[PDB]
Amino acid sequence: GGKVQIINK
Amino acid sequence: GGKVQIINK
Amino acid sequence: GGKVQIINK
Amino acid sequence: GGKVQIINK
Amino acid sequence: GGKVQIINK
Amino acid sequence: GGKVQIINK
Amino acid sequence: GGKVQIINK
Amino acid sequence: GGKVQIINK
Amino acid sequence: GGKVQIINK
Amino acid sequence: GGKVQIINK
Amino acid sequence: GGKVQIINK
Amino acid sequence: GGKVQIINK
Amino acid sequence: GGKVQIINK
Amino acid sequence: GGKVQIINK
Amino acid sequence: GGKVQIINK
Amino acid sequence: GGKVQIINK
Amino acid sequence: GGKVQIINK
Amino acid sequence: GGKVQIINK
Amino acid sequence: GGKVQIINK
Amino acid sequence: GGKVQIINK
Amino acid sequence: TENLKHQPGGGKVQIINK
Amino acid sequence: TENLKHQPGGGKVQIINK
Amino acid sequence: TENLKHQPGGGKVQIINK
Amino acid sequence: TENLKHQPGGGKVQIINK
Amino acid sequence: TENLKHQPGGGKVQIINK
Amino acid sequence: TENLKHQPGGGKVQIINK
Amino acid sequence: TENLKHQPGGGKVQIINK
Amino acid sequence: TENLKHQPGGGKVQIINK
Amino acid sequence: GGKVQIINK
Amino acid sequence: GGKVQIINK
Amino acid sequence: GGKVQIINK
Amino acid sequence: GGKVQIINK
Amino acid sequence: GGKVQIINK
Amino acid sequence: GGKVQIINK
Amino acid sequence: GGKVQIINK
Amino acid sequence: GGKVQIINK
Amino acid sequence: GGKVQIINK
Amino acid sequence: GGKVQIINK
Amino acid sequence: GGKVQIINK
Amino acid sequence: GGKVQIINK
Amino acid sequence: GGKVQIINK
Amino acid sequence: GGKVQIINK
Amino acid sequence: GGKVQIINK
Amino acid sequence: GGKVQIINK
Amino acid sequence: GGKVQIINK
Amino acid sequence: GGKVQIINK
Amino acid sequence: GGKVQIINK
Amino acid sequence: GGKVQIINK
Repeated sequence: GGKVQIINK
Repeated sequence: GGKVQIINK
Repeated sequence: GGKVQIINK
Repeated sequence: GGKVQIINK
Repeated sequence: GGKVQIINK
Repeated sequence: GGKVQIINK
Repeated sequence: GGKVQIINK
Repeated sequence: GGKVQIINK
Repeated sequence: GGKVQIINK
Repeated sequence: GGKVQIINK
Repeated sequence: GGKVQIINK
Repeated sequence: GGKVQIINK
Repeated sequence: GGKVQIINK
Repeated sequence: GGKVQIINK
Repeated sequence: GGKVQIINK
Repeated sequence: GGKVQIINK
Repeated sequence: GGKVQIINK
Repeated sequence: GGKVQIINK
Repeated sequence: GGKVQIINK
Repeated sequence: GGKVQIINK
Repeated sequence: TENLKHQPGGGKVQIINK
Repeated sequence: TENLKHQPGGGKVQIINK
Repeated sequence: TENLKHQPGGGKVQIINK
Repeated sequence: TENLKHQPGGGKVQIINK
Repeated sequence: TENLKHQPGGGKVQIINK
Repeated sequence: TENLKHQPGGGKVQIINK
Repeated sequence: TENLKHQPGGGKVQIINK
Repeated sequence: TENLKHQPGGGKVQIINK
Repeated sequence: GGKVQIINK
Repeated sequence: GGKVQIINK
Repeated sequence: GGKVQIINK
Repeated sequence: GGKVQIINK
Repeated sequence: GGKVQIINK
Repeated sequence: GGKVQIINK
Repeated sequence: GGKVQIINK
Repeated sequence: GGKVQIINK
Repeated sequence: GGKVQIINK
Repeated sequence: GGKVQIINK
Repeated sequence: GGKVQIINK
Repeated sequence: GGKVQIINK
Repeated sequence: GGKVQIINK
Repeated sequence: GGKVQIINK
Repeated sequence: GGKVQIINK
Repeated sequence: GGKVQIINK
Repeated sequence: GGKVQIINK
Repeated sequence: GGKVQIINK
Repeated sequence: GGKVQIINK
Repeated sequence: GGKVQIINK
């Protein structure tokens, strides 16, 4: 069911 | 059911 | 049922 | 039923 | 005053 | 005031 | 005030 | 105020 | 100096 | 100096 | 100086 | 100087 | 002088 | 001089 | 002098 | 002087 | 059948 | 059958 | 059958 | 059957 | 017949953080 | 007949962070 | 016959971060 | 006959970050 | 800080004499 | 910091004498 | 920082004498 | 930082004498 | 059913 | 069913 | 069923 | 079923 | 100066 | 100065 | 100065 | 000065 | 037929 | 037929 | 027919 | 027919 | 005086 | 005086 | 005086 | 005095 | 006519 | 006529 | 007529 | 007429 992973810095 | 992981700094 | 984990600093 | 864990500092 | 609402289920 | 709403299910 | 809404399912 | 909406499923 | 990790919600 | 990890909700 | 990792939601 | 990793949502 | 944050999971 | 935070889980 | 953040998962 | 961020997963 | 997070030195 | 995250030195 | 993330030194 | 991410030194 | 010897003890560690 | 010897102990580590 | 010897212990590490 | 010897231990590492 | 740790054990040994 | 760690063990040995 | 780590073990050995 | 790590083991050896 | 003479010094 | 004489010094 | 004489010095 | 004489010095 | 017979198994 | 017979297995 | 018979297996 | 018989296997 | 070890000094 | 080891000094 | 090892000094 | 090793000093 | 030893078997 | 040793078997 | 040794078998 | 050794078998 | 003198000084 | 002198100084 | 002198200084 | 002198200084 989706795997959304976000890296922002 | 989704696994959303977020890293922001 | 989702596992959402968030790290922000 | 979800496991939401948050670390912010 | 903005209505800051967060829900962690 | 902006309505900041976040939902972590 | 903009309605910032994020949903992490 | 722009309606910033993001959905992570 | 000094690191400052504020997070204005 | 000195690190300051405020979090204004 | 000093690193500043603010995150305005 | 000093690195500044702001993220204005 | 020495400031270090170390997070793992 | 020495300031260090270490979190794991 | 020394500032270092180290994250792994 | 020394500032370093290291992320792996 | 569930989630598990371990840190073993 | 589930998710698992380990950090072994 | 699920997702898994490991960091082994 | 799922996703997996490993870092082995 | 069956010699079994085990050292599955978690690692040994010295830490220094300051 | 069966000699089994095991050292599956997690690693040993010295840390320094400051 | 059956000699089995094992060292599947996770690595050993020295760290320095400052 | 059966001699089995194993070193499938994860690598050893020294780190320096500063 | 003098953090010391020794393991000068006489070694582990499993013998069999049939 | 003097972080020391020795493993001068006499070695592990599994013998068989049939 | 003097981070030291020795493994001068006498070595692992598995013998068989049939 | 003096990060040292030695492995002057006597070596691993598996013998067989039939 | 064999015979073993072990002399060590 | 063999015979073993081991002399070590 | 053999015979072994091992002399080491 | 053989015979072994090992002399090392 | 001295006869020594050390055997370590 | 000294006779030595060290055997390490 | 000295007779030495070291064997390391 | 000295007779030495080192064998390392 | 007997591992016979007999000495005749 | 007997590993015979007999000495006649 | 016997590994015969007999000495006649 | 016997690995015969006999000495006659 | 000196030393001496015999494994005569 | 001196030393001496015999494995005469 | 000196040393001497014999594997005469 | 000197040293000497014989593997006479 | 057996004259066996064994002297181990 | 056996004259066996064995001297192991 | 056996004259065997074995001297191992 | 056996005259065997074996001297191993």
